[PDB]
Amino acid sequence: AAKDVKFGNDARVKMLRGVNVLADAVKVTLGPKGRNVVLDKSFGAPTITKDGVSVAREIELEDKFENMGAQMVKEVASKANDAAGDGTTTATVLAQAIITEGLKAVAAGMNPMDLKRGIDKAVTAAVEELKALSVPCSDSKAIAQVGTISANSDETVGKLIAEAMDKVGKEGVITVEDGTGLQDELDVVEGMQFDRGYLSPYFINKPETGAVELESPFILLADKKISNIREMLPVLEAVAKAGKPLLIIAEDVEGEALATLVVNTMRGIVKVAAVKAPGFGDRRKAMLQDIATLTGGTVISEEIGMELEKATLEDLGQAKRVVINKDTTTIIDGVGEEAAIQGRVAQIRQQIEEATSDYDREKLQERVAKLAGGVAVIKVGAATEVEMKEKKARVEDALHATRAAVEEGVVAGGGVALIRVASKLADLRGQNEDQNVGIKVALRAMEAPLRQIVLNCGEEPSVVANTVKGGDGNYGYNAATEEYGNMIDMGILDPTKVTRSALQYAASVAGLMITTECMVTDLP
Amino acid sequence: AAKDVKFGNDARVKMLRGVNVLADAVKVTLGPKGRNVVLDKSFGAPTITKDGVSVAREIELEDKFENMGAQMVKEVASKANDAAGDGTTTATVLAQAIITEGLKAVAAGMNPMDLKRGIDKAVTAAVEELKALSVPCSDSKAIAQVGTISANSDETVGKLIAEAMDKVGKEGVITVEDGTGLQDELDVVEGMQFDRGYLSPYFINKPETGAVELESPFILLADKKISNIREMLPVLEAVAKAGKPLLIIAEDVEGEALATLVVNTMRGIVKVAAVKAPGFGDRRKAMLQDIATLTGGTVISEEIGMELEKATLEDLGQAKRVVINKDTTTIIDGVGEEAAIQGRVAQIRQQIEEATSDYDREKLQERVAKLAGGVAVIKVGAATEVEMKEKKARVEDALHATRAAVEEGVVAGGGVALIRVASKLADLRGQNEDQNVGIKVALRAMEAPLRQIVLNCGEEPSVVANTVKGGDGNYGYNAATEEYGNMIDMGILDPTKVTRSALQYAASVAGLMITTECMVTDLP
Amino acid sequence: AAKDVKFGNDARVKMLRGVNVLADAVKVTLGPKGRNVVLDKSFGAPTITKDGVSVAREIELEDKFENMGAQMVKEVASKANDAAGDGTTTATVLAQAIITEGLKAVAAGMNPMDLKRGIDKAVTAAVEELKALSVPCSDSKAIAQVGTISANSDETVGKLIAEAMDKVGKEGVITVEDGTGLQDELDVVEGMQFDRGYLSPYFINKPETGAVELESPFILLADKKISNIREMLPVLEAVAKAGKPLLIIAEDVEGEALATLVVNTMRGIVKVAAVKAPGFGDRRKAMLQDIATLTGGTVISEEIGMELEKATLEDLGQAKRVVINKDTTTIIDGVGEEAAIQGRVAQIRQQIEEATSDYDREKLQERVAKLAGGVAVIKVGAATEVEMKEKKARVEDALHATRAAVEEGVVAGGGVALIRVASKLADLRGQNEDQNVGIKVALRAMEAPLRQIVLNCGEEPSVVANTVKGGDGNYGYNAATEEYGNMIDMGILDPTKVTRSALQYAASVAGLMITTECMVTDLP
Amino acid sequence: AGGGVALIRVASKLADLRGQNEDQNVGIKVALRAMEAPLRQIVLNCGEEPSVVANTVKGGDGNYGYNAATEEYGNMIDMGILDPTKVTRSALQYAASVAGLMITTECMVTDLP
Repeated sequence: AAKDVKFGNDARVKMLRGVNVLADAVKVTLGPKGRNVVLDKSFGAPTITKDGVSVAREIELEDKFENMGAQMVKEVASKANDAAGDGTTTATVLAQAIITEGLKAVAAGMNPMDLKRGIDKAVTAAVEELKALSVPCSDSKAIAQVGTISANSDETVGKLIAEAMDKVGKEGVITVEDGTGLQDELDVVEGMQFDRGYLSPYFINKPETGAVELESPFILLADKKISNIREMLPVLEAVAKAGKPLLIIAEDVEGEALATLVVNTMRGIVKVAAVKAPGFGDRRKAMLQDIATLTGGTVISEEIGMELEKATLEDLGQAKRVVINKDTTTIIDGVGEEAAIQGRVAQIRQQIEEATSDYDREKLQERVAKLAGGVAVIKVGAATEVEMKEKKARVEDALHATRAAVEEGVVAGGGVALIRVASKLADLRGQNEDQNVGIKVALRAMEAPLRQIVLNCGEEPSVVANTVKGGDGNYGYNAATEEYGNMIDMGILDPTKVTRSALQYAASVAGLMITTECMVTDLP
Repeated sequence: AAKDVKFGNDARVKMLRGVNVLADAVKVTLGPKGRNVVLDKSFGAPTITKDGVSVAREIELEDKFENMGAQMVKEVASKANDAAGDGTTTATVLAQAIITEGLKAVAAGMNPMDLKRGIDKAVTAAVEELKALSVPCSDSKAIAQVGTISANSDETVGKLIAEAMDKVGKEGVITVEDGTGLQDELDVVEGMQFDRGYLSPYFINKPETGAVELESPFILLADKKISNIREMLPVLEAVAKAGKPLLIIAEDVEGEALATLVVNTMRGIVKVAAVKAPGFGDRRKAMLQDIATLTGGTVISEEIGMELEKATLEDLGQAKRVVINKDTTTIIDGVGEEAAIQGRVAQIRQQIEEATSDYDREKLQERVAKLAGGVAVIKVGAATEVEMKEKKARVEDALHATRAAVEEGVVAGGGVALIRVASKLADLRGQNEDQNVGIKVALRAMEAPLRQIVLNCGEEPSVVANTVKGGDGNYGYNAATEEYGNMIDMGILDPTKVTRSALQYAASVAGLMITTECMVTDLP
Repeated sequence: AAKDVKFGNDARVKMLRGVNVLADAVKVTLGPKGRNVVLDKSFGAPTITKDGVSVAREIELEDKFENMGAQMVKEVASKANDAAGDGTTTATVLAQAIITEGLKAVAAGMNPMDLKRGIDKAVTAAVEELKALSVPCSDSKAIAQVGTISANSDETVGKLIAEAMDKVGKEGVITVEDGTGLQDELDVVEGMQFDRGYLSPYFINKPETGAVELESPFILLADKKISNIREMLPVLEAVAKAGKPLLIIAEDVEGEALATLVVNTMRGIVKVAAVKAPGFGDRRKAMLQDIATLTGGTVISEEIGMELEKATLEDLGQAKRVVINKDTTTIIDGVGEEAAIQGRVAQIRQQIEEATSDYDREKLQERVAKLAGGVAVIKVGAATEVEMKEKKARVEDALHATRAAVEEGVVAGGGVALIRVASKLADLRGQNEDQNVGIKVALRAMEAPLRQIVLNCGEEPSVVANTVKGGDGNYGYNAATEEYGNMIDMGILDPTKVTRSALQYAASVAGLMITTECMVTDLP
Repeated sequence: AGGGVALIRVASKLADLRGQNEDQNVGIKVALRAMEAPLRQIVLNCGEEPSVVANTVKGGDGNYGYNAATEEYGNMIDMGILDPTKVTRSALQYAASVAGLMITTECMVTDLP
C-alpha cells in the first residue's frame, strides 16, 4: 500500500491536533465534578459515562496522523492503567500538556533532544519527590481506610478487603467471587497466580472486564510447544463430550492449532482457554510440575514418554474456577490431595536448604510462597442480584486500589501531589537552556491536572492552583466540598503507584512525540 | 475610509512577511561581494544598482500589512542613514534578524514586554562595548587614512579632506563643489549651517542625493510665521523677474502658501525652497539677525513695522550658493560686508563676557563659532567632466564617513565589530528568563550581518562566524581577500557612530514590532 | 506604486526568458544569409527588414521581468552600436550565449561572483588577442578597400571616403550631404564637433538615423545654466518668426524650459534643439567662445552683462547646417569672418607656447585642431533621388565603418575573429574552478556568433565551427560563397573596434545579469 | 573510526584527486562532498552546526573526530565509537553504484495511474 509521508513541523502539528482531540474528549470526565460523555453504540442505545477509560477506548480519529497521535496516547494511557489500575485520564491530560508545551518550544527552534532530556530529568526528580511525600499504608487500619475511600466511601468493602488482605498476606492473591447469601464471607483455598496471560483477546467471554473465567474447567499441562491441532484433537473431543471448559498450559500454542482453538471459541462449540507456560527452561518445568501437583493433574512431558493423544480426563487437571487476564492468570481451588501439597512444599523447602546461590534461593522461595500461600476468596453478597454485581465491581476496584496502595503507599489525591512536587522542584536546573525550558514545561504539566479538575468544578483554575502552591504538605483544594484542607485527612487518596506510573508514561510518550520528525501512513 | 483590523498573531505574521521581503531585497547588496538589484524605471531603462538605499526606497508592497512592516523598517533605516550617513542595509538586516527571532519567541509564549526589555538591555551593553572597542581618529594622519579608506582607497580624497578640516576645524562646515580646473582647490568662505531642514520632500531638485541646492539664490528672512500667499507673493513675482531661486527663512510656513510653493516646484516655474527658522524665541530672532548680517539682507519683523509686501530686492538676502537637506541646511559664501561680520562677532563676544549663566554663554559661544568659523569649500577638479562628478560623489561620501569617524571614532568594519561585541556580552543576564531569551536574540542578531556578508561572498557563514568569534580584538574575516586578520590594518573600517546608530535603530524598530498587537489599515 | 519582487532562481528564469525572446528575435537577421523580420506599423504598413537594430528597438515584452531582461540587453547593445557603429546583433547573441551558460552554471551551484570574474578575465584576454590579431588600416589604399567592402563592394564610396580622409585627416570630421548634380562633390568648410548630445530623444526629427539636424539654424550660446522658459521667450518667438530652426547651447537646460521645448518639439509648432555645453569651467568658457567665433554670433555671458532677453538675431550664431546625435554634435559651415578665425587660432597657438603643463598644452592643441581643421563635407549625387538617398546611406555607413577601422584596425569579419580568439585562449585558467567554468562559458559564447551565421545559411554549425578552429590566422568560412579561405582576402572585414565593443558590452551585461538576485517592478 | 568521520578523513586524503576530463573532476568533487555529508547529517540531528563540526573534523588527522553523544571531539577509537570497515566500504560502494545507475538513467517506463 502506498504511503503518505509528513516531515517535521506539519507532522507534529497533526499529532498535536490528534492528541488535543483525544485529551479534550477524556479530560471533561476528570474530577468529582467531571462532566459526562455520550458514546454512540451500533445497537441504537447511546451510552452516557463519566469513565475516561471507555471514552479513550472509543476515541480514534479519521485523519491518519491525528489517529497516530490519539492511538499512541491511548497506548501509553492503557499501559499506565494496566500497570496501576487508574490514572488513564490523568496520564492523558499530562501527556497533552507536555506535548503542547514541548511542541511550542520546538516551534521556537529549540533542540528537541535536550527538551526530552530536561523532561526526563524533571520527571525523575518528580518521582523522587513523590516517593519522599508518600505516606505508608502497610497497617490494617490504613488498608481498610483506603479500601473504603476507593469504594465510593463504603465501610463494608474496606473492612472486608482489610480482613482478606491480612488473611492472605501482603503479597498474597485475592480474587472476588459471587456470594450466594446476603452476607459476605472470606475463604482461603489452595491456588496460585502466575504472570502469563491469554494467547488472544478472542478468548474473552465477558468483555466488560476484559478477562476470561471458567467454571470447573479442565487443565492440560504440556511440557512441549503445541502447534498441531491433530495432536490434542482427541483430548478436545473428549472434553467437548464431557461438556466442561478446557484450559491448556504449554510452552506455546501457535499456527493452525491456535486458529482452530480461536474459531472453536468464537463458535462456542467448546470452551477452550490457552495460556502460555510461566517462566522459561528449568523454571518453566518447575512451575509446570507445581501446577500439576496443585490441580492434581499430570504434565505431558516428551522426555518421560506420554503424548497428547494418550491424555485422558483423569490425566487432565481440574479446578473449581480459573481466571485468565491479559496481565496474569489465577488458578483457584484445584482438586488436589493436601498430602501432595505438603510433600511438594517440603521438597521445595529442602531444595532451598540445599540451594547455594541467592538468585536460585529467591526463585525457590517465590515458588513455595506462591504454592503454599493460597488464594483468598471473597464472596460478595447482597439483597438483590444487580446490586450484588455492583458491589462486586466496587469490591474488585477497591481491591486493585488497595493493592497499589500497599505496594507503593498513598499520596494526597485530586492532583495536588503533582503541584506539591512542582513546588518542590521549582528550583531545578539543567545543563543547557533547552533542558531548563523542558523542566519548566514538565512543571506546568504536573500543574495542569488540578487546573483541569477545578475547571470542571467551574471554579477559577489559576487562583486555586496558586492557593494550593502557597500551602505545604498534603494541604490542597477538595473538588467535592469546594474548600481547602488536608486532602489525605479529608478522604481524597490516590495511590502513589498510580500517579507515578501516569507521570512516567506521559513523560515517555511526550518525549517520543517531541522527538518525532517523520511520519508514514497509508493514503486516504 | 473603512478600516481592516488584524489582531495579535496574524498581524505579526504579516509584518514579518513584509520585513522579510524588504530585507531579502536589500540584503544581497550588503558586503563587498554583494549582488545587485534591478529596479524598474517607467522610461524603459532598468536601473542596476548595488546600493541598498535605492532598493529600500523603491520597495513598498501591495498588501497593506506587508506595506506597514516594510515602511516602518524603511523609516528606521532612513533615520539611521540620516544620522550617520551609512548602515541602511546593516540596520535593515539587523532589524529583520531581531524581529524574526523575537516573533518566534513570542509565538513560543514569551512575554513581549520582557523580550523588548532584554533586547534594550543587550543593545545598551552592546553600545558600551562598542565605545570600549572604538579607536580615536582625532589626529590628522588617521583622518586622512579613514578618508582614503572610505573613498575607495584613494589618497587624494583622504588628504584633501584632511587639510579641509585642518583649515576649518573638526566641527567646521565643509561642502564639496564642482571644480573649474584640473587641480582640486580648497577655499574658506563666510557662511553657516544650522539644524533646520526643508518643509516638504517635494522641494528636492536632485532626488539622487536627496538634497536641495540653489545657485545664487535670494534669501528672505521673516521674523513672523508665514501662512498667507498674498503676504509674500509680490516678493515672489519680483524674484521671478529676477530669474533666480528664492529661499525663505521664517518661523514656519504652512497652509495655502506652502501648497502653492509645492505646486510651483512640481511645475518648476519658480525654484523656491522653504526652511524653518533655527531655534525658538529670542535665540531664534538672534539667529535670524545673524543670517541677515551674513547674507546682507534685512529681516522682516512685524514688531519693527515692515511687511512682506513692502519687502524689495534690497531687503532680500543674497548668497553665492545654499544647500538644503532634510536634516540640516547650509549657507555657503553669503555676500556681506566683512567688517559688519567682525562687528557682529565682537558684539557676541562682549555678550559672552557679560553673560552670567552657563547656558547663555554656551549658546552665544555656539552662535559666534558658527558666525566666525565660516564654511570650507572643496572644489573637486579632474581631467574630464564625468570623472569629475564621480570624484565629487566619492569626496562627499568620504567626507560624511570621516565626519562620523571623527565624531565617534572608528571600529573594524565588515560587521565584525558586532560579533566581537556579542562575544563580549556572552555572560549578560536579565531579571526574567524572557529577558535572557531577548538577550540571546540580540546576540544572534548582531551575529547575523557578517553571516550575510560571507554568504554573499559564497563561503560558509557559520564557520567564518566561529573563526571570528574565536579571535580577539579587531581580528576578523575580510570579504574581498577571503582571508582573516586585523580588519583595521587592511582598511576595512566602519565609523563607530554608523554601527551604533544602526544597532540602536534596529533595536527600537524590533521592539516596536514585537510589542505590536493590533493593526489598522484601509480595505483593499 | 505597489511593487512585485522576485528572488533568485525564478527571477533569473524570467530574465533568461526575456533575453531569449529578444535574442531569437534579433539573431535571424545576423549573417549575409540572414532572414528577415516583419514589424508592425500602426498605420497599416508592415515593415520587413533584415536590420537587427530596428528589431531590437521594436522589441519589448509584456511581462515586467522579461521586459527587464530585454531592455537591459537592448541598452547595452545600443551602447555598443553608438560606440562602434555596428555589432548590435553580435552583441545581443553574445550576451544571450553568456547569460544562458552562466545561468545554467549558477543553477549548478557555482558562485556568481567567481563566474563574473572568470568572464571578465576571459574577455580581457580576448581583447588582448583581438588587438594582436588586428591588422592596421592606416594607409589610404586600405582605407579605400575597407570603405568599399563596407559599402556593399562599391569602389566609388571607398575612394570617396579615401580622399575625404586624406583631405581632412584621419581624425578629421567628415559629414555626408545630398549632391545637387550627378557627380559627387567633396568640399571642406569651417566647422567643429564636440561630444555632447541632445537632451532628450524627443528632439529627433528623423528617427531612422536617431539624429537631429537643422537647415540654416540659429545658434544661441548661453554662459549660464538655463531652467526658466520666460528667459528666452523673446528670442524664441523672434527666431520662430524668422522661420529658421534654433539651436541653443548652454551649460544645461532643465525644468519647465526643457519641458516646454519638448512639448513644442512633439507638437512641431517650432523645432528647437538643445545641446549641453562642451567641457566644464574655464575650458567650457573657451569652447563656447570658440563656437561663437565660428558661428559669428555672441555668447550670452552673465558676468559681461547681457541676458537672454537682450539677445538679438544678429547676436545669435548662424550655421549652414548642424547635426546632433546622442553621442556627439556637429556644426557645419558657420558664417564667420575668416581672418577672425585666423586671429583666434593664432591666440590659441600663442596660448599653447606660453602654456607650461602638458595637460593644458594638450587641451589647447585639441581646441586649436578643432578650430582650424574644419569639417569635410561629402555631397553624394546620382541620376535620380531614390538611388541618391540609398547611396548616401551606404556612404555614411561606410564612413562609420572606416572611422572605426582607422581607429583600431580591422580583423577578419563574419564572426571568425571571436572563434580565433577562443582557439588562442583555450589554455586560459583561473584561480578557482568557478572562474574556469566562466572562462569556458566565455569561449563557447564567442564561438556562438559564427554558429548562428552558418545556421542562418542552413549548413551545420558545429562542423563549420570546428573546421574554422582547425585552421589558423584569418582563415575562416564565408557565408555567401559557402567555402573557406582567408576572410580578409575574401572581402569579409569587421573593424576591430566593433568586435571589441560588442564583446566587452556583452560581457559587462552578462556579468550584471548573472549577479542579479532581485528585481523590483510594478504590479501588472 | 565510526560516526561517519572515516568518510570525511578519506575525503580529506583524496581532496587532491584528479580525472581525465573536467566532468570527471566534477564527479570526484561530488563524491567527496557526498562522503562529507553523513557526519553533517549526524551533527545536524544532534542540533549543532554541521559545517563547523565538519571543518573541525577535516582539520584533524587520523581517527580524530567529533562524538555525537558526548558533543566533544577526540579519538573515536579510544572513545568507543567503532564502525567495521566492511560496513562503511559496502555502503560507499553500493551508494556509488546506485548513484551511477540513477545519473545515467535517461528513460523510465511505468504503468499508467
